[PDB]
Amino acid sequence: MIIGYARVSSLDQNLERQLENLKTFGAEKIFTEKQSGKSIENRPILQKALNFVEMGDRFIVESIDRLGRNYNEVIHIVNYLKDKEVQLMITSLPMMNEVTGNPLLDKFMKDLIIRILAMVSEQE
Amino acid sequence: MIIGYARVSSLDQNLERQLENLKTFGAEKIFTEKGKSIENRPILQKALNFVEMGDRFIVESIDRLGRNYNEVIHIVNYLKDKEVQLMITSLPMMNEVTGNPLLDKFMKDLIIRILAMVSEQE
Amino acid sequence: MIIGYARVSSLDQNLERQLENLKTFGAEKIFTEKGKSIENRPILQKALNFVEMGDRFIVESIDRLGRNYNEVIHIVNYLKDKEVQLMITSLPMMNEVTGNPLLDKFMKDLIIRILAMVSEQE
Amino acid sequence: MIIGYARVSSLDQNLERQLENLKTFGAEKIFTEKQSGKSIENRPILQKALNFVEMGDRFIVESIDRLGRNYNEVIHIVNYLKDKEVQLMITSLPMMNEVTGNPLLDKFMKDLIIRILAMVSEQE
Repeated sequence: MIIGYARVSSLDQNLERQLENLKTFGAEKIFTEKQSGKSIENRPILQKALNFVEMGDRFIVESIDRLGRNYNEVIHIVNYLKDKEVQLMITSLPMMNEVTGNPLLDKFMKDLIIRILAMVSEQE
Repeated sequence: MIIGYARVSSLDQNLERQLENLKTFGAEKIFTEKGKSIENRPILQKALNFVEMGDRFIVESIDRLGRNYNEVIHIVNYLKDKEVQLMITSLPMMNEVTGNPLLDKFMKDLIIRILAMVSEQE
Repeated sequence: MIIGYARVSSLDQNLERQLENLKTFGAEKIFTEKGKSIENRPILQKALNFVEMGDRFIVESIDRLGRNYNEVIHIVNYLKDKEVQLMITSLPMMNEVTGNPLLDKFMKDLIIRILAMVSEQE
Repeated sequence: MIIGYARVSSLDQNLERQLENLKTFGAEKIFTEKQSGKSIENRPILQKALNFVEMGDRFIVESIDRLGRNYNEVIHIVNYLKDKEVQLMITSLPMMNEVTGNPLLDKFMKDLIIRILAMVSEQE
């Protein structure tokens, strides 16, 4: 199935938009959490979302920065979903998971994209 | 329209495939030439003067277009200024990898520049 | 010689640090200005006309130089054509990351272009 | 200590140069192997080198392509040495492991560099 994860530091942030995007992109359930993306230890809801998703499911977020603002922890999460065979989609990067007969590059794209964004998120 | 470009420095290369891959994606014309520089490649210059706004310049791979990081970037810049959409047959969909127009441009620049440094050091 | 550049669009920013970080690395002069475009930034233009071959144009970060992917790349191109070594105080050693002159150039282009797309979308 | 690994498909390749570079860069022992970099399963010498190196040691190669021509297997090896706390150096990229007060980027550099090169090696 399709699980989404939404995070905002404050309520003044457009949380409705985020939830609508996740829904629009097929979110069945959305684990919503009001917390900073600096660390995962203080984000039990994320731990629930990651534990709930299972082989075959889809885990969606609007952006990497929503998943976290910690390069190390973010990359750790991206590999967790791979190993668990859960597909990570980013609604702002809808075609990132699309196939183009070059498994090498495609995989290499994600690795680059995700690592760039995971860093950016942390530096900000 | 759609325009292609092919190159083979020597006498022993599968030039037929190169011409057939361009035709596959819809190459209407092909400026075939027989990549260390552009000064000694007029067939390329002709292919660049032909293409105008709205057209699509295509190669099989960036190494065909040239084996010089400096020159290969200068030409991709040329095609852009001229509003000619560059496409690689071996790397289709390079335009929109994610959907975000911001990263699409960035990656396009990135992959091209990877391919260019490879084309040179080889 | 060594030349710096600083910018602050508004009235509430730690402009002192920005001027002190440039001085730290050896900024002899600083063209301070008060980044959505360059047409409305002459102090930058003056900093670019001053720098000549052999000089070193420095900023604190690429976002200072401008918040436009298109324009930020055009200026780094300008500095290169003019043989002016661009350096970022917050990212020193960006020049030689590995030692291989081939990757150094590639990465330089890469990090800059990452920083540029960030400076814009922010 | 400093262990090096040298590989060549054929003897017509300048193996002496490779060995001299490894030595010059401090190679104490050099596991030399005459084999393709397409796979590791058919490279028992590499398996010996990787098993021999231990926490604190250094594992050096002239280039990534020497380590392999398989993006997946290469990345698998780079993480193996990390987890084992063995420092991977590339004599053609001597300053790649150098420190520059930006642990974020530095790590992000390697991830990019290594992933670029690992791909290039495979595609060639």
